[PDB]
Amino acid sequence: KSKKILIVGAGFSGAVIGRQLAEKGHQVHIIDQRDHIGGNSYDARDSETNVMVHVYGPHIFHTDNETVWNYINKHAEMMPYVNRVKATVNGQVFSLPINLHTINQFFSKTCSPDEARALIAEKGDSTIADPQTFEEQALRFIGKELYEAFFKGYTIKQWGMQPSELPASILKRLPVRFNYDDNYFNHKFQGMPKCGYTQMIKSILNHENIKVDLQREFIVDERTHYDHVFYSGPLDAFYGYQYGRLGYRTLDFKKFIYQGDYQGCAVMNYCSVDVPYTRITEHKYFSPWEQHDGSVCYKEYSRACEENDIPYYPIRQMGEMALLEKYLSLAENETNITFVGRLGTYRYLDMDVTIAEALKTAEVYLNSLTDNQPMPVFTVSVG
Amino acid sequence: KSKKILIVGAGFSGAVIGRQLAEKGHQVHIIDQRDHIGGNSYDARDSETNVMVHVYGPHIFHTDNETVWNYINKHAEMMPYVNRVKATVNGQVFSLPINLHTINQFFSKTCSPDEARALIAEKGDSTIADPQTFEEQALRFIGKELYEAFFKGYTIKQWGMQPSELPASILKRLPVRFNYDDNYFNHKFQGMPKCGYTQMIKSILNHENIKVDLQREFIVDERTHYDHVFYSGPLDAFYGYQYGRLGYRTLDFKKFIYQGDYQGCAVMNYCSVDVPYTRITEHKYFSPWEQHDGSVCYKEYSRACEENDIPYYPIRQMGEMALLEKYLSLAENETNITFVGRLGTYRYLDMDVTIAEALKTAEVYLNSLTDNQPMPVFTVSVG
Ligand SMILES: Cc1cc2nc3c(=O)[nH]c(=O)nc-3n(C[C@H](O)[C@H](O)[C@H](O)COP(=O)(O)OP(=O)(O)OC[C@H]3O[C@@H](n4cnc5c(N)ncnc54)[C@H](O)[C@@H]3O)c2cc1C
Ligand SMILES: Cc1cc2nc3c(=O)[nH]c(=O)nc-3n(C[C@H](O)[C@H](O)[C@H](O)COP(=O)(O)OP(=O)(O)OC[C@H]3O[C@@H](n4cnc5c(N)ncnc54)[C@H](O)[C@@H]3O)c2cc1C
Ligand SMILES: O=c1ccn([C@@H]2O[C@H](COP(=O)(O)OP(=O)(O)O[C@H]3O[C@H](CO)[C@@H](O)[C@H](O)[C@H]3O)[C@@H](O)[C@H]2O)c(=O)[nH]1
Ligand SMILES: O=c1ccn([C@@H]2O[C@H](COP(=O)(O)O)[C@@H](O)[C@H]2O)c(=O)[nH]1
Repeated sequence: KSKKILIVGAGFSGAVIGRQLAEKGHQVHIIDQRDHIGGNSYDARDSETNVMVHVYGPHIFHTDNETVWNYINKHAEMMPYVNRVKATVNGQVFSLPINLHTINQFFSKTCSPDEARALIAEKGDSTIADPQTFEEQALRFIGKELYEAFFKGYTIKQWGMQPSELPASILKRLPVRFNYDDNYFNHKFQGMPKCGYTQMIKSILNHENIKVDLQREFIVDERTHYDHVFYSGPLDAFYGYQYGRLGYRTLDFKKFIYQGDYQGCAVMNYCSVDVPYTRITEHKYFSPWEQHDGSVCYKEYSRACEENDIPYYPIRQMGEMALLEKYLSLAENETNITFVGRLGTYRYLDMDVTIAEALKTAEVYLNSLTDNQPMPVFTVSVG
Repeated sequence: KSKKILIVGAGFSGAVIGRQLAEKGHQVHIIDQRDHIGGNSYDARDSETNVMVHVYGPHIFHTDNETVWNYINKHAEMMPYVNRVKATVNGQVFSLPINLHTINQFFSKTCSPDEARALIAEKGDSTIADPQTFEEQALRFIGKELYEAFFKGYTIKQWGMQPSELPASILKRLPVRFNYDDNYFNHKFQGMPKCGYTQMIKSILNHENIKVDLQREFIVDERTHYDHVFYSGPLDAFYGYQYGRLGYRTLDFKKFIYQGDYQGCAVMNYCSVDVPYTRITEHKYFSPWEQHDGSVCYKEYSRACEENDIPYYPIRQMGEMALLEKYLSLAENETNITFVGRLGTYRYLDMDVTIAEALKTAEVYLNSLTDNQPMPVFTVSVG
């Protein structure tokens, strides 16, 4: 028996769930308030340069979950690509994340791995036993100079607060790699969709039982035309923000076009507070199998997220976490609806994780129909 | 009709020719003077640490030839591997090949790509119309400072000649990059066999029609027994070294074991002429997908190849080329033999070129059989 399903959101959560159920004969109506599919994964070609631009910022696919990998490889050709971030600070260019080259270069040393462990352990401020603040967990770990060169200015720009004002919980691990691997990611699978995420998600969306409507807001009154609703909009918004708006950072992108090769890599972080942007991305560097004479770039600014802005990074400190609980209690008393996604559950989720969660959510729903059981409102842990 | 074929050597040359013909029902006899297959591509595991060691030097597969790439993929699982060489000189660690990071670290700048073109154009001497020596190539494009830091000392050790005495082509090959790409090789296909080259070659050898006798020197009187001989041993040796030995450089690999990560990367170049070894290689890093606690490393020394040393790099100057001619003129007066490979033809050949050439030579013999025409001594250019 074919169910009627409303899915709010045409990003990965909406699409993957939609496709899983379309394949099992359900009638899937997917809507999105924006004027294009893809959610925050959307890319598109700038007309003047033909560069495939990541519209909502750099989106690097990476995963250790082969099921997910095989799954996207059904909808795109993945090109190999490894993210290699550079950072400009103190009149030098370094590689990130902090590795043996960063350390040698920064200190003008010629350390082996072990020698560099020793060198970092001397630099570490153990003149403080129970580090409380982010400022003091870094200072314990990597010492004043590195903390001040690579962390303090960046954190302030990205989070809008002094690392003294932030908790030690943020930095669980000593942020140094004691080898020369400068790949940003450790995952088994990494790459970039040859024709981009918009095409990949378009492919996922291509089934007879899926209808997409764009420029289309969710309205609660619609709920009753459907057997089930998957909502990948913001949890707070669903409830009229009745208890207040969940905290995010937002990003502004200042686009410019450079005629040539503007910086020579995909992402150049700027660690200094006195540089008002957080980083510059040169988008053509994400498609290295293509060549373009004209380059699209983005200066990236981080701000507090306000009512008219797109939300990016969830803040998830004590106030925001207490606020989320109140919305959770509302959600748990709900009936033909499941909340999913970065926005529906107030978490930061990579693409690969989002896809894994969407496949599972579909699976649970499908099993709910056959076993005659209630569909849960959340398919992952949310507390 | 099933021809009886003798092949001298079980490296790539021998293996691939053997396998192409076995598959055409020929009875192929492959001898090698060593007690194992693989030629200088041979890798094996160290007892103590279990690190897979590249016995005759680290061997990285790289090709723009899709056919060859497909070919070896029939016989091994190729893991992607990108070679990122570091270099120690002047109390610092740098990345090679020369790129934007190298230029910015060496001269203490934060240039954009265009600013780096300008900086290096002012350092080079565009008054040199046509660089003929290694030194001239370097002075023309990279300038005195980069030349002397990274190339002069290293080149003096590798070749045992002043760079004014060496051909420009040696340097001509290497990327001077004005972006942050530090991939040592341009080639589209680049990787390492998951199970190593010995297994890969084993598999090429593993046909019903192929018998392999190890610890077995070639003897001239065997020729009579076969319809054709493929010889991948040294050409001068085939002729009793009757005119002198072809000029080579040899390498001494000095092994040591470290409990930990010794340098943190596969290859560390030592560019100073006052450091005696040319490089240190840490072999576990060639298998990034494996984990090992102990590490096998090699300090690597270059010196003139003598009588009992293994030949690695052919010198190929006017003298060695005169000498080669003498051996060429004897080889041309042979009837049922084709000399192949780096040793058989006195050329430096990368694995992929070796294999393409083997593929071709096997093709040329099969073509010649059908058209009852004589099989030549060389299927490739050498005079
Ligand atoms: C700055 C940034 C960088 C990132 N970089 C990476 C990366 O490099 N690699 C990686 O793997 N992941 C990255 N991510 C995460 C990635 O963006 C997410 O995993 C992905 O967006 C999740 O897709 P989703 O569909 O669940 O949510 P979304 O993409 O956010 O889609 C939600 C959709 O629902 C729509 N919607 C919301 N409310 C309504 C409504 N009420 N009515 C109708 N439609 C509505 C929105 O228009 C939106 O399209 C990054 C995230 C951010 C913020
Ligand atoms: C230091 C070094 C590093 C290299 N690194 C790379 C690299 O990174 N990537 C790459 O693509 N290529 C590399 N190469 C080249 C690579 O080693 C060759 O492509 C490959 O070895 C060619 O194989 P072959 O079968 O033609 O010759 P070989 O591998 O030399 O095989 C010849 C075989 O013939 C046997 N033999 C010789 N004479 C006799 C005889 N009289 N009787 C019986 N047996 C005999 C030998 O025992 C040997 O096993 C490197 C080469 C060197 C020297
Ligand atoms: O730091 C360097 C590196 C290279 N060169 C010069 O450039 C030439 C060519 O260099 P390269 O591309 O490294 O070829 P080789 O050094 O001859 O080959 C070795 O080094 C390569 C880089 O890791 C490996 O792929 C090969 O297997 C190994 O034989 C050298 O002979 C040198 O004269 C330098 O002067 N300094
Ligand atoms: O090189 C670095 C690494 C991390 N961080 C800060 O640490 C936070 C989380 O650390 P991690 O555990 O995600 O690396 C990031 O948001 C950022 O504020 C930096 O400023 N510089």
